[PDB]
Amino acid sequence: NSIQIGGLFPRGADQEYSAFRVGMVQFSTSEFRLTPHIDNLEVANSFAVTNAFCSQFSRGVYAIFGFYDKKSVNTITSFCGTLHVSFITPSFPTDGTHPFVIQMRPDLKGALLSLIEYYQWDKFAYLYDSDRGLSTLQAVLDSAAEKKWQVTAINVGNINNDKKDETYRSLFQDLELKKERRVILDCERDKVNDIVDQVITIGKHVKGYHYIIANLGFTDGDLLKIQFGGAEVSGFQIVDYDDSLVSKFIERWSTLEEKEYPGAHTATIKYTSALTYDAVQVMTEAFRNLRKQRIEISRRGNAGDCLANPAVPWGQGVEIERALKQVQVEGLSGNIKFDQNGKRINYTINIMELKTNGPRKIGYWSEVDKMVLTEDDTSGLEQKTVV
Amino acid sequence: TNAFCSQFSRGVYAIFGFYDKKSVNTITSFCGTLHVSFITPSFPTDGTHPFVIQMRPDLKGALLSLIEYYQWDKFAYLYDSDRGLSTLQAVLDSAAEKKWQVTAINVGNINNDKKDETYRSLFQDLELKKERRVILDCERDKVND
Amino acid sequence: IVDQVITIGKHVKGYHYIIANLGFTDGDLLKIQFGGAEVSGFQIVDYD
Ligand SMILES: *[C@H]1O[C@H](CO)[C@@H](O[C@@H]2O[C@H](CO)[C@@H](O[C@@H]3O[C@H](CO)[C@@H](O)[C@H](O[C@@H]4O[C@H](CO)[C@@H](O)[C@H](O)[C@@H]4O)[C@@H]3O)[C@H](O)[C@H]2NC(C)=O)[C@H](O)[C@H]1NC(C)=O
Repeated sequence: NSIQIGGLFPRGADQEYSAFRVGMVQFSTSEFRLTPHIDNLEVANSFAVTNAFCSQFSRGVYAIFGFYDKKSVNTITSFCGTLHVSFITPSFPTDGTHPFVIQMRPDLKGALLSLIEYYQWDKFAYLYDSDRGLSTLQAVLDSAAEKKWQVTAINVGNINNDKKDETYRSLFQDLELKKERRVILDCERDKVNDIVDQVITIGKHVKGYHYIIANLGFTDGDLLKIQFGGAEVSGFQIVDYDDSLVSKFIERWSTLEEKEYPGAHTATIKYTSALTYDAVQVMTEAFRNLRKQRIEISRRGNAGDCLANPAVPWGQGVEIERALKQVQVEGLSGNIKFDQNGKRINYTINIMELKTNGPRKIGYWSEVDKMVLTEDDTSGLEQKTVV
Repeated sequence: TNAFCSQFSRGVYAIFGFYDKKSVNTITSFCGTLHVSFITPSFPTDGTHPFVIQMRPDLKGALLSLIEYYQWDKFAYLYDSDRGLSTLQAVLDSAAEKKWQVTAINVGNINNDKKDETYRSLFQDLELKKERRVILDCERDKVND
Repeated sequence: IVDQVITIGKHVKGYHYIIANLGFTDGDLLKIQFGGAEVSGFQIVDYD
């Protein structure tokens, strides 16, 4: 049983693609074996993806695992609603309800909004780039009106890397305009550090300031450079390094030859890569549950050119979508379950604040129970009471 | 994509058409690659894309100054999903500059079954903050609705 | 010491350091140059 799958990896996602292979051998079987035809492409270019899709499609493919961008996502979701090809991605959740998509990434919109109510914030600023959709911004915008908050929403993405020294001082002249001491960082991990390094140098990281890192990869980036500053830094985790399942992974993964599996030698792993390694598991457990049900999926003939006019949807596509979406496996990203639209459901998200001795978990956000804390601390009001 | 390659294989010299917020990333990509020349009256691109002739003049600056004109400081901004969130993010970045208090509410996703109810649900919630200053920014059809 | 200072936040408006040598611009200064704090030193090689 030789199964052909198409791979869409952006330029230099080395840890993801490395984890992609260590999953191939982890979930390797003697029943069948996934034969991946991989395409290295610039994700941003819609033309590049389109021709790579047409390369994969005419070659005959059962499923595609890839990454998209806010520029490309409406090329992938448009060609996957037509040619019924299943798409697995660790990228941001789709803006709406697109079919034949398996978003390995849990919607973060739900967690962040329930976090702000915990700190009892009322006035803050929002920093974001559109790279992971304007969905998360319209979330804090809509919720702002309901219980009256005050949010300074600033687009941070469109700054070139030739003149950026005076676009950050200018930025934080508008953020002293209302004594802004509470800032949300909903950005790419790179833009997070570019912001932080700049914030370090204008010294807005002492006691009084409070940051929220709105991505599923908190301990992914650098945090030591804001470890002794004093300011409060909050973020989200999803790759629990205390869970024994990932702990075994961490034992092996941190000890691989670094030349073989690039940027994988650490005792830590990015959430995008920890989704890819969990994405392989779901694709494997789906193609076992297709032969277990004895249902056949073998492509009758070639698919032909993808621009086929009129286009023919090969029937077994709607079954592969079904099988994929009904899989329930346990991986790095905790629990993996989907619904009729590919959205991750019944998932754990960790809330992690920064402290002196390191990062620390005060609790978790549930998709059903909202923000629920963890009992491991002593009472703070518990001082010396005088008789 | 099909309609483009259809015209491209026909070897036309310049394409005239439209697009949506979703499709524009396809049009622009195939033009900056195949050197295809495109002309459109739909909303201006989100940057500097080559081989594109936007007949629609940049609307942003005109709107921004009109608020600056009327000496507003606290207004409501209903918005549609259509012509991008360009003329919204503009007034939401300038919010801090000239001291504004912007209430932005999405309206481009109302169902036509309860259209008359949701439109009366919004405004009877806008007498909460009693905001009597509203900018619309919509497809002319959604305006009269 | 400078590197250590930046990390702990003792280089904002409210602090003042005096670099006691003949080569102020000889070292690195850009890592606190925007910090708001005032830093003084001494130059012995006038580039002008
Ligand atoms: C939504 O997501 C929930 C969180 O992942 C998920 O939760 C769990 O439910 C399953 C089964 O109900 C739990 O699995 C078990 O753990 C117990 C205790 O360690 C084991 O004994 C058990 O072994 C079972 O043993 C049976 C013996 O006859 C055997 O027949 C069964 O097949 C099975 O092997 C399971 O290993 C899991 O731990 C739960 N997670 C939690 C809360 O920690 C929900 O299922 C999911 N909701 C739905 C309805 O989709």
